[PDB]
Amino acid sequence: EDAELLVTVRGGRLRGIRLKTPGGPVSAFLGIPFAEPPMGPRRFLPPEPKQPWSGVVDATTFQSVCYQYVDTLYPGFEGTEMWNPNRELSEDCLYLNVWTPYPRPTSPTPVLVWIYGGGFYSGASSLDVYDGRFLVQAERTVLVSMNYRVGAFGFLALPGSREAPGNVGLLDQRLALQWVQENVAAFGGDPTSVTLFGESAGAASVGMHLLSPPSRGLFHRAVLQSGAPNGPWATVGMGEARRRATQLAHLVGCPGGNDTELVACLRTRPAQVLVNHEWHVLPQESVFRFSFVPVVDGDFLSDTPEALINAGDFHGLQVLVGVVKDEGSYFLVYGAPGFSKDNESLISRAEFLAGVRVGVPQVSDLAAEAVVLHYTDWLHPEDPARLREALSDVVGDHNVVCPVAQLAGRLAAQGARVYAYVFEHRASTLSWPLWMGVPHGYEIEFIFGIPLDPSRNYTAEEKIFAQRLMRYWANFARTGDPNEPPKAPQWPPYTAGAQQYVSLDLRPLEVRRGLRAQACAFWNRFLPKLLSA
Amino acid sequence: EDAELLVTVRGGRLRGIRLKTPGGPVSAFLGIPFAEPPMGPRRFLPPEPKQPWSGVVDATTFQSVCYQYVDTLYPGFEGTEMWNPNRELSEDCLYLNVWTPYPRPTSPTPVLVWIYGGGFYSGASSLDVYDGRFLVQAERTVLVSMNYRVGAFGFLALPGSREAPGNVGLLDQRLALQWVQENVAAFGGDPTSVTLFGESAGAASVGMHLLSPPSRGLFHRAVLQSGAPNGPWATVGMGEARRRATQLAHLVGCPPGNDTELVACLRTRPAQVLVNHEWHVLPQESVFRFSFVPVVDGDFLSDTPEALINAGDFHGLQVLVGVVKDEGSYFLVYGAPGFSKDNESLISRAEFLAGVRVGVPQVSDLAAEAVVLHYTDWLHPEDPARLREALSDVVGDHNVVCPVAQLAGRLAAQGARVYAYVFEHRASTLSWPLWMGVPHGYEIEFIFGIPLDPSRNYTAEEKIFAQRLMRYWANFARTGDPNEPPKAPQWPPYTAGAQQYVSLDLRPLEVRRGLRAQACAFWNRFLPKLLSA
Ligand SMILES: *[P@](C)(=O)OC1CCCCC1
Ligand SMILES: *[P@](C)(=O)OC1CCCCC1
Repeated sequence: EDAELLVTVRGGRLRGIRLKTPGGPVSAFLGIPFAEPPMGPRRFLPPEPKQPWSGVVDATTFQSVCYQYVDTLYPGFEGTEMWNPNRELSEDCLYLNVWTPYPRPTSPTPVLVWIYGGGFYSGASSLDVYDGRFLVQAERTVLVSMNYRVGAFGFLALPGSREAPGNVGLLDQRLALQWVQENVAAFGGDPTSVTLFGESAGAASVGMHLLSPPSRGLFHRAVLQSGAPNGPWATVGMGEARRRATQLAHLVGCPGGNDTELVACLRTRPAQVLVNHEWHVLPQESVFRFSFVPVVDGDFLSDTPEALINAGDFHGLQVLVGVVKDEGSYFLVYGAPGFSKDNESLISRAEFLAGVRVGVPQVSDLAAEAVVLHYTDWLHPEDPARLREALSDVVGDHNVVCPVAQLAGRLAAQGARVYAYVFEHRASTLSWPLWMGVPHGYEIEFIFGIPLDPSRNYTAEEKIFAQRLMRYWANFARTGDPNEPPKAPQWPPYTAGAQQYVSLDLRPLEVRRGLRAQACAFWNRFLPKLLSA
Repeated sequence: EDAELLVTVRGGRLRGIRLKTPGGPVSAFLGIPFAEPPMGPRRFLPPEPKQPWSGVVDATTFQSVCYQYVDTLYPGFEGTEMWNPNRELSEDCLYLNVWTPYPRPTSPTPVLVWIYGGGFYSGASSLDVYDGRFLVQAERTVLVSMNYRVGAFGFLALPGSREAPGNVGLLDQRLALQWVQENVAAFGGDPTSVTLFGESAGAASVGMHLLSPPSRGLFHRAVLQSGAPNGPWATVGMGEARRRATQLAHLVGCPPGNDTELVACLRTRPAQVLVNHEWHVLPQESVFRFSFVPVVDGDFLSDTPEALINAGDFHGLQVLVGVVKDEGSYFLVYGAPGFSKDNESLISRAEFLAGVRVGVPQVSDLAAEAVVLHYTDWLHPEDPARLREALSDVVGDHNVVCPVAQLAGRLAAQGARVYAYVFEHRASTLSWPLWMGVPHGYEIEFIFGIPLDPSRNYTAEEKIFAQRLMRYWANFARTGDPNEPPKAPQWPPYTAGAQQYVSLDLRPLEVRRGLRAQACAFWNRFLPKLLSA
């Protein structure tokens, strides 16, 4: 036996594997059960802690992907397939992964915990782009990632009911974090130095743990990549959550009490059957909108993320936030008229106006007119190229940039130390068209150091870039400050006034002001006032 | 006696006076009565044609100025005194003036008709800045200017009543235009080539004559200087007009039941006491708002000016329209918090926000916040300089630039040939502070060729500038095209798409696009929608 690959956690005995990396060996414990399988009667229920086991559990490979919709928009296309499940689909999916240096650290080392994105309807910790072996070897930290239930299985909610209270996917995340607190020391990790980081729904998830007191004690620092809990897609109201749940039940033939009977009938439905009707419960044709997301019910979230952010005391907290250069482009091909990866998507004025109602769904005609006014260049109101970028800006600002900027601003103003970035490098291996620029989710591979993989064909500069980004992230994990303890350009904190952030690209850091200040003033300050009247 | 200074019009015989000009003599006949004195029982009533007289009317000096408020903000200050009455006040004020070449033309010459501005509460044809002697000598045209009733005497309205129907000041102008048709040929003028031109309220008057069929056949071309009939200050609702008329009666000790009794009591009051209470009938503290203005009652204007503009077929119309570089600055010192001509007026954001409610009166809080959104640089939200210029822009865009832009765009799109300018020269003699830039109304002196007066201290290049401006204006009056017909840079027509206009200053013509297109999209396209819901 190899003693380095043997670890005892509270649950019992584990056996891991020795992974080869370009920089040396790392220990990996993949597919550690942290909850009882949420199958049968446990579907829609909060996760129960994994009961003790005798003997040795082989934590030697990634476990199943939580059942989810599989993207079919561009079959065979690398840009899309990379996000699809690389393991079999199963409701038995509550497992987490631990990467640690080989040999195991003798002194407590900082812990990085990854929460994948996927719009709360998809994603998995097993995706190649989330391979934590490179971070751990390069920066000498411990990395943890977990699976959490998505779609209806994770976020279907009939609020008030105990058979499906909602937010159980977030509770999956919380249980994993508690597991880290109790067990990461056995791998040489420091439970007093834990940094959460996520992207898309993962970033929104990270933010919700910040705003929920039982979660807040389980970590110390946070990184939010291209996402925020206060995004117009990240949460849903109780009434709308209930409406979507009953609509899904109705679509699959469903049909104690009313809620108990309805969930009981839902539990008899095959997992794939639920998935097949998932998208049909959205109130209108839209982009960047997901059926089953965290619900604001007074429990996990005592109030809306907006209210909690504005009323929060964030002294003693360091956060790292940021966006990619083109947050809106990716989702445009999923329904905006005239958009495709296969053409330049040079849309008309009429397609632009129609795209606005899709990109900004469920708002008044007045609100839509306000969007058009702000994003129209009235000296060139019908230029196809400008209209394409404008709609990208609309979707990107509305869903990502301005929610992130709002969070960054309020957190900084209320005690937190904040660092902000804009990721502006377009990967040489990117398979999406040029007009999409740097799309959402494409900074991740550099943060995880994927270009260091010899099997892949990134440039030497990109490998340098990846190493620099891993350094920033790890420095922040260790000290709450991405800067290194000296002749390089510095990363100034983000404040509500100066609004300074840095550009992340092959070039050295460049300090800039304002996260689309003019645009986000519309979304964060004016538009809410308009929606109230 | 000189036969050139003797003219017989329909009402009888006139005696004129020879005037001196640096380029030779001109003939002038000042203080020609065109209406019966609107005094006593004729106050508030439409003008009646001047009854024929025996003997010779002395037309060698300007007649009385119509009763009006006299500005006392900066006593002795040239910047304000130049606009104050320079003859005695009287209700017996309905006289007009004709300037002709000396000797009187023996063939039909194009006629220019000036309508003074003054916000409908002030102004006079006798002001030095409106001296027509230079235009008429240099460009060999016949210039006519008339006095019209202002304030309550011109525009007090009890809609539906015959004792005070409103818009009689506009009817004064129309009667003068009818007088021109019947008599201008006796001076050598061509009644088939009459060009209306005015500034501020004068421009708004010109626009209203454009939109009123009985006035439309009295002239052929129009020039609108820094004003439009669709400006938020240029017209008033029937209900609000009645309220203001009623409030004035109360303030001067008149009964409010009958409209008849109310007006009869008003007629007993000296002219000065009506003037003394004029400003106090405004609904709130404000800037660029005037108590008694034209009323939309279905008679003179059968609909709102904007509605008439949108429904109109304007083929066969040529209009010359334009603005000064800083339309907002002048008014700011008349009640906007923190503003004065004697200091730099570097206001705080608190004063800016307060100034917005003053500059955009009688709108909902939501409308106000929308203004604040658009005119705030959210990277520099509290910069005193930027805030001063921003509020100037608010007042200027809202009251002048955007109403003019809307007028220009709709006319051009519906058949009219439009020429647009922005006047960007600050006179060397300007007594207003430098921060005010090129204020409203200070292009007039250049158009009237006042710099050619040797006794004034304009530069040599300013004289040449004045001469070029007079040529543009006279070219337009003659041909409907300001362009010299020409290797010099051409002045292109304004269109709704290209939105081309020229800059007027010491430098040659420069063609630019957009009359503040971004800002005016807010005022003209979005804000009306917001007020509706
Ligand atoms: P988000 C709204 O979940 O979408 C992106 C998240 C990162 C991975 C690509 C999709
Ligand atoms: P208008 C809006 O009546 O303003 C006048 C103020 C005096 C100078 C001419 C324009």
